[PDB]
Amino acid sequence: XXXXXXXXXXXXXXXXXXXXXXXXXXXXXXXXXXXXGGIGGLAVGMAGKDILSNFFSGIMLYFDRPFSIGDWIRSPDRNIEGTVAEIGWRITKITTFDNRPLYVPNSLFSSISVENPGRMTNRRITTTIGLRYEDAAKVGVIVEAVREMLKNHPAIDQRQTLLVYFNQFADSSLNIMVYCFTKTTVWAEWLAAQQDVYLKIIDIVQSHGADFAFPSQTLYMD
Amino acid sequence: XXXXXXXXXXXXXXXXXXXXXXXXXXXXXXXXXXXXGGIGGLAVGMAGKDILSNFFSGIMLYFDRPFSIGDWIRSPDRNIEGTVAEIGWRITKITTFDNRPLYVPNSLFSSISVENPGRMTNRRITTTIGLRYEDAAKVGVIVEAVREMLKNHPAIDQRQTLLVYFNQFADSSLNIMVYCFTKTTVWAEWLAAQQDVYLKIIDIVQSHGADFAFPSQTLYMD
Amino acid sequence: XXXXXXXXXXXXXXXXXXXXXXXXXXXXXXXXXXXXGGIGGLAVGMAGKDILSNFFSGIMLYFDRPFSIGDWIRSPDRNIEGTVAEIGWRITKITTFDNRPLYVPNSLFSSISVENPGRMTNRRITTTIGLRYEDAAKVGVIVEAVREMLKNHPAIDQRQTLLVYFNQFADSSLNIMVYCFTKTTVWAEWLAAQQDVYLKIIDIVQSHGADFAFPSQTLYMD
Amino acid sequence: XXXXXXXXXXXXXXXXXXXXXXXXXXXXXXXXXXXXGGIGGLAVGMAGKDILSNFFSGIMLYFDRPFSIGDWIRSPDRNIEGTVAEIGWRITKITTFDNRPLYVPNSLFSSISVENPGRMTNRRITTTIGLRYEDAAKVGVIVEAVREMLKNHPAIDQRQTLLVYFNQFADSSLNIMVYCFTKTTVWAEWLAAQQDVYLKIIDIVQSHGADFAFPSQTLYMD
Amino acid sequence: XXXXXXXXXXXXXXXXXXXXXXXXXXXXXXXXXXXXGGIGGLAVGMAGKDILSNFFSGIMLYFDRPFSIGDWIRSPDRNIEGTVAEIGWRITKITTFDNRPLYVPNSLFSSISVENPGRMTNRRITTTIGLRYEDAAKVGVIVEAVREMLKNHPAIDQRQTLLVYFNQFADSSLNIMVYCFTKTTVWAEWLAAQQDVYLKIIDIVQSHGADFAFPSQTLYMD
Amino acid sequence: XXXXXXXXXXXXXXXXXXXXXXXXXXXXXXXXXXXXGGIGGLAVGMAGKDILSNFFSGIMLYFDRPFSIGDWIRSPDRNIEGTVAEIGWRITKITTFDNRPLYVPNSLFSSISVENPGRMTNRRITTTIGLRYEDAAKVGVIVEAVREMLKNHPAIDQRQTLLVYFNQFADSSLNIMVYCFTKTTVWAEWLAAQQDVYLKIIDIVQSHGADFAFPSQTLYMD
Amino acid sequence: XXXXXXXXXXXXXXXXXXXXXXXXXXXXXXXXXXXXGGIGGLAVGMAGKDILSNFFSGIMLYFDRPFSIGDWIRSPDRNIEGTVAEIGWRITKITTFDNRPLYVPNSLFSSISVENPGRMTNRRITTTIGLRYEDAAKVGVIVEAVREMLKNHPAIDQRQTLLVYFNQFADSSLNIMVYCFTKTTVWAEWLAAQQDVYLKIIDIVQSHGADFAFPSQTLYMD
Repeated sequence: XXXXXXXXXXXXXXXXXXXXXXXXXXXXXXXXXXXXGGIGGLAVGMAGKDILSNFFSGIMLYFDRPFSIGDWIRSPDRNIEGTVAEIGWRITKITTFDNRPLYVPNSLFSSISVENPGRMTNRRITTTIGLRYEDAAKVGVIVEAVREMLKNHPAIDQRQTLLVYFNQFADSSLNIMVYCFTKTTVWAEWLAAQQDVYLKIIDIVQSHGADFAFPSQTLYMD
Repeated sequence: XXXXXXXXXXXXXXXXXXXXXXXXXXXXXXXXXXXXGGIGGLAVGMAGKDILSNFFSGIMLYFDRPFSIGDWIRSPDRNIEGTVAEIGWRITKITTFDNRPLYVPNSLFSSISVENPGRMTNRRITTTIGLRYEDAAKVGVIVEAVREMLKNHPAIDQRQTLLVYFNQFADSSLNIMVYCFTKTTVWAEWLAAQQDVYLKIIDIVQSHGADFAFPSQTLYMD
Repeated sequence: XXXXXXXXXXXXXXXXXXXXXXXXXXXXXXXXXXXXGGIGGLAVGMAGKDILSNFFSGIMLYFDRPFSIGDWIRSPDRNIEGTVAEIGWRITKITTFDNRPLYVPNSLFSSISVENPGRMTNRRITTTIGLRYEDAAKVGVIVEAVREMLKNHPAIDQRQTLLVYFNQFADSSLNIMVYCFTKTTVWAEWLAAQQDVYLKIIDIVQSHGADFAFPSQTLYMD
Repeated sequence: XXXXXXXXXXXXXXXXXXXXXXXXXXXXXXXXXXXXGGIGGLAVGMAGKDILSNFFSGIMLYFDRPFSIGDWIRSPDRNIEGTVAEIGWRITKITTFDNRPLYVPNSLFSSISVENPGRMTNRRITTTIGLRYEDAAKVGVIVEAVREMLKNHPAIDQRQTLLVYFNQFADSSLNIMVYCFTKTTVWAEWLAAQQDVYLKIIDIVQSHGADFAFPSQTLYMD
Repeated sequence: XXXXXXXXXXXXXXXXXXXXXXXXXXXXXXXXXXXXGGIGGLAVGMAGKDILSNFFSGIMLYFDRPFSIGDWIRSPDRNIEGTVAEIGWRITKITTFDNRPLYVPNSLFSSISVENPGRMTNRRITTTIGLRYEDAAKVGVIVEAVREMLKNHPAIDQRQTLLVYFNQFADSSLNIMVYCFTKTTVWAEWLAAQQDVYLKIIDIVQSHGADFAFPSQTLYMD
Repeated sequence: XXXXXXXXXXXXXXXXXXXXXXXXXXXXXXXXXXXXGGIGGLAVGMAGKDILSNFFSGIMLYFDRPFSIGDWIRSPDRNIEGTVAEIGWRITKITTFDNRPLYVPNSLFSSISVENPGRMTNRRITTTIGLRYEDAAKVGVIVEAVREMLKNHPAIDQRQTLLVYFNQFADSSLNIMVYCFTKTTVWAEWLAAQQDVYLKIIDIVQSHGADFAFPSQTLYMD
Repeated sequence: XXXXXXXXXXXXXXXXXXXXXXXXXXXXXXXXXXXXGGIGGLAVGMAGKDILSNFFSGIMLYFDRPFSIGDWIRSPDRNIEGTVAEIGWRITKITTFDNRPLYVPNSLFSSISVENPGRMTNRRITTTIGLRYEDAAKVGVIVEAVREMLKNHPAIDQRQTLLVYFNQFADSSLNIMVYCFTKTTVWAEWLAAQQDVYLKIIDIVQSHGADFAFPSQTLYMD
């Protein structure tokens, strides 16, 4: 319906301008004589930029070796996190940790940070010990005992950092940090370490007679 | 009204400049003699870029096979999630899970991650068991019993990961994870598994005599 | 005032450079002799890009048929949601559900997902049943009764999905999902179905003697 | 101080390269002989793009008529909301509802959704009735009475939608919607309608003996 | 160290390709004979775009008069809010309301909304009266008394809007709006008006015997 | 491995097309005869744009003087906040208030707002006095006493604004503002003023017998 | 399947237009005779921009020295934070503090702020002392004692700032700041200082007999 409107308006204006009035002079204006092939050729290479970008980065990642097949990857700027299964010239395929596929233009990789935890040395452990303002006295001996517990712990890479320190206050909690690594990289082993650690911690706290700290409040009634 | 203003100002300036004063010299400045067809031709191919991009990516997805018809898709960077019903040269049509249609320029796909859970191997299960700080003693035996329960569970792909581990503390809760897959991909079967699982879990907890953990607080009165 | 500054500085520098000193040589530098028409012509087609984009997409949506007049539309990437009332070559007009007008450049549509619920097959129903941790025992029989209730329900498209399953825990609630469609698309009919459904649900729960679940907490006093 | 550094380094390198050593050959490299006028002319039309865009869209909105003077406008993608007071070729002026002025490049409008509630037909009313889980029994009769109240209400456009339906559960509340329009567009009249409506509603609820619902919780003590 | 690597690899490949093997043919490839001045000249005008944009918009704001010196400005899209102290060709200087300076490229202004409250007519007043669900009966007489109080108030521009209406429910509160302007623009006068207003309001409420509404909740114990 | 695939596919197609079939005609297509130096030269000046932008803005900030060495700077659009230590042609170096270094492309500055609190006149003070709804009566005398306290305060620039006014209600609090400047700019002096001020305020409140306001709530039990 | 559609439609239209009708005239339109090599050559240098950008910035960071190997880095605009292990011409490699690798295009660095805490002078300490409104009297003597404690503290760089001042009120807390540096940069030493500090603080508070402040509320019952 609307192209009828466009064509009818153009046909109306032209036929009226050339029947009511009629052109004494002659204009040489050809809608189709314009040889300017050049325009579409020009337009070819511009139009296809994502694909062109993909082949370049595919080549480079075929030479540059950020990651390899079967390596756990993550990105900190995009939700791109799994294991490589394949490369392509333009895009790769990842199995997510949902055992699901992920198809990805590689041109993305050119301007984005990239991480390979499957290349890493070790895994990390951190926690925060919510302790009560009541328990302020015993903090140093708790921490020190705690540091010793980790230092006598086998699964740790003692040559990596080991930090046990009351770093900050908080709302109704006195938060001691933890920062320890494992000389393993096996997820399950790391978690077993984490578990036994937390348990030994709790043993230590409750052995010192102090207690952890929920959120807390102070009320005035009426 | 305003084109009257523009045209009147131009006509005023010109007619005044050419009647009050009048040009002794002669300037050859033609508003219409400029042959530069070239400009509009140039402008053609630039103006139509989204459409041009759509045809290219349509061709490529006709060759490249990220997804196929009738496959559940999702994206992690856009709310694009349903089942394909059709392809076009430029855009496709998805039925959402609202049984609603979705029309989409394919040029988008060129620079965006893509997922095909309908191609996947399996489905996933995870949970977090909110346990009370009181219940710290029984955690290992609970977990181990729990691990055994899953390992004796039929619907699981035991060859896929099976992680039951106290991964973190929290506000008033001791959170044990769960990470288990199903050798099925049928949504309803997966959910039935999930249901029976949760029930067996609860049985296990309350059989151990411990209890789950709501949010909790500690109050000081006046 | 400030053009006085610009012109005065230029006039000062020039008149001083040509009166204190005066140019022995002769430079042929003409501020106006530059024939380069080419620049403004070039600038014409570039300057007007939004309008140019609008006409193209207007043509395509006149050929491509994402939506039609009088169809409820929504977008998931922009707050664009109403019923079409009109097309234009460049922009359309929507009545929002406020019975208000909305004027829109069509060039937008080229690079944006689009939805036509007024083309859909059916409408959807979902809910989440907040149940108490106390009520863990009766969950399966509740669900099953509930599934039967829907299956014996007339207004449902039983050939579409029907999922009743305890999908997740939560803070102080055991959340059973619901996922059911209606073979209607009439908003009001859909809502009447929804209403009667919720009522039958509540009847079922309270007939089983269990109860729903508010948010809950656990307090320790002093 | 720093241009002394730049010029001194260049002068040092050159004078040393041409006094310690001295050029046997002769290079014809002129810092100023480059006739390439072309560069600045090129740069003219590119540099001024926002202004160029403003004039185009000013013309089009002088032809295209999204809005008119004295019309309440809003945008859903930008905080642009008031009444037009003026047009310009490039920008317009809005009085906000703070009785404050707003000056705006019109080029913005080319690629942005636009709304004219001052062109609308009617105004809207919606609410959500927080009812208690206790009150589940009386919901249908409440709703139906409520629907009748609106239907017997004069200021309503009964030919527009009238939806009164229990659409969703919530945290400690059973939320019934409302969706009704007014055949007026006068803000104050609309509000008077809204007020009397809410009052009649409350009368209806408390006449049925049920009650509304605050947020609520369930506590376990120690 | 690394340029040694680059240069050494290039020198190694070349010297090996021209000593182990040696070129029978002769290639005329000159790293420096390329006359293409054109490239750097081209690059000049492109490189300096922000500065070029600043001069243009500086000229226009020297002609276009969005704001003037000493005028309070704000933007709704950027945290740009103070009083002008100066103009420049490219950038201006604002004193913030911290009595601090702010230096700003003017090119920004070309594509951004702009506001001049220092040009305004009047200032605004709004509030929301949190009333209890208990107090539903007295709402109309309260509002009406309240409307009268404002109407008999001197500092108001009664010819501007005056809206006192129960616009919405809320969590544990019945929220009546306020919308009134002052025929002044002096900040301090406006605030004195606001203060005395709020006081008269409170007098009115507590004179009617009703009361305001905090957040509230409803508890079920165990 | 994959370049073997690319090269092998090309070699396979070509050798098969030229051995199974063989070209009767002769095509003059040279992969290397293309003289188009022009492409890489073109590409030079485009590729290096960030660096080019940095030198320009470095020159301008060497002429334009937004900031100087040793001046506290901040930006409202980026977390760029410290003291200048150095300029470069392309980038500068800031010491943050962590006594840490910050290296920055200057091209950024071209299109970003900029602030120099180290150039300012004075520092600012503001607060909000949470008062209880009970205390509504005494507000004016409190404020007035408070205004007098500041007016008799030495360290204030009384010629700058001094606003003490009940500006808004809130959840369980009646919030009076404060807006006062110091004729100093020394951080520590400003803070000492702030401290003594707050103390005098508290003295004033508790001398009037009223009290501040925490968050508050209203409970209904069962 | 779909290329069959495209090719079949084109073949159908052409063969029908040239068999049903047949071209009396002769058009010289060659799909392959277009010599315009120029297009792909043009497209080469444009397509590869990320890589080109990487080499430039690699060179510059090889000359410009923001950071060096083994230096802790962070960015305030991206989650880019670890220790350098390597440089490349285009990208570098960071070990995160997870002992994980990070591969990064250097072109990013050109337009982004950068920080080198491993180059810093010192580390920082800050805290906020939540004190009760009850404790308003003792604030100055507490602060002053506290200032003295730090001033007599060895590990501090007393020549750097030392600020102890009641800077703000808050919800149920009177918040005194802390701002002190350490003449060390060793993480663990800094934390040991922090720990002993916090302890001395607590000693000071509880020695003054006042107490810290949790969140607090004020309740009205029914």
